[PDB]
Amino acid sequence: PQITLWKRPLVTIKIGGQLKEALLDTGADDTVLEEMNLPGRWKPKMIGGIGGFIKVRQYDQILIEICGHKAIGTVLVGPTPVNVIGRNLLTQIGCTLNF
Amino acid sequence: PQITLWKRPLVTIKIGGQLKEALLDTGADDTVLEEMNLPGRWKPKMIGGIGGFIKVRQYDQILIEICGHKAIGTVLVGPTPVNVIGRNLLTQIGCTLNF
Ligand SMILES: CC[C@H](C)CN(C[C@@H](O)[C@H](Cc1ccccc1)NC(=O)O[C@H]1CO[C@H]2OCC[C@H]21)S(=O)(=O)c1ccc(OC)cc1
Repeated sequence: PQITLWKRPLVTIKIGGQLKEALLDTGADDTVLEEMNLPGRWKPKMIGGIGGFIKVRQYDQILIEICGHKAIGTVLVGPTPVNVIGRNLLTQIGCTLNF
Repeated sequence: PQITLWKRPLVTIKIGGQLKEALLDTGADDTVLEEMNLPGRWKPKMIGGIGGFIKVRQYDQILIEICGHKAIGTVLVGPTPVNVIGRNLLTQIGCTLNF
C-alpha cells in the first residue's frame, strides 16, 4: 500500500502473540517496542534520541508481522512512549520513501 | 526519487541559505535541526522524544529545500542528536511510504 504522512503512519503489528499499533519510522535504525514480557534471552542496550537515552532489552530473531508482511529480526523492548518499526524491519517488508 | 532503507535516508537540505544534511524521519511529527543561526523571530518551546523533553526555538514559516523540493513551515532548533525532517515538511514535498 501507499501511506501518506498527514497523520502518524501507525499500523497493526503482531509480535509475541500480541497485536499492537506501531509507527513505520524511517528515522529509527532499530525497532523499539513498549514494555512487554517476551520470553528468551536478551542483552542490555542504550539508544538515544531527542531528550537523551533510554535503557532497553535487545531480543534477536524475533518474528513480527507488519500489516500482513512477515519479518524476523532484532527488537528492542523498554520504556518507549511509542512503538516504532525501524529500518531493520522496514527493509524486510519492502518499504520505501517516495517523492 | 524512491529511497530504500538499507541505509539512513539522509539528504541535503538548504535553510537560511546554508546547506546541511538531514534525516527523513516519518516517526517525527515535527522538524528539529541542530543548533544554528536563523533570521527572523522565534519563540521558545518544548518538544519530547524517546528520551525526554528538550528546549527548542520555534521558527515559523521558514523556507527550506529538501532534496530539491521546496517547503515552507515550522522548524525547531535545539539539542537534537541529528537534523530530522518531520511530517510537517515531508507532506509538503509529497513524501509517502510504500510497500
Ligand atoms: C536520532 C533520530 C531520531 C530522533 C531517532 N528516533 C526516531 C524518531 O522517529 C522518533 C520516534 C518517536 C516518536 C514519538 C515519541 C518518541 C519517539 N521521533 C521523534 O523523536 O520526533 C520528535 C520530533 O517530532 C515529534 O513528533 C514525535 C516526537 C517528536 S528515536 O525514537 O529516538 C530512536 C529509534 C530507534 C533507534 O535505534 C538505534 C535509536 C533512536
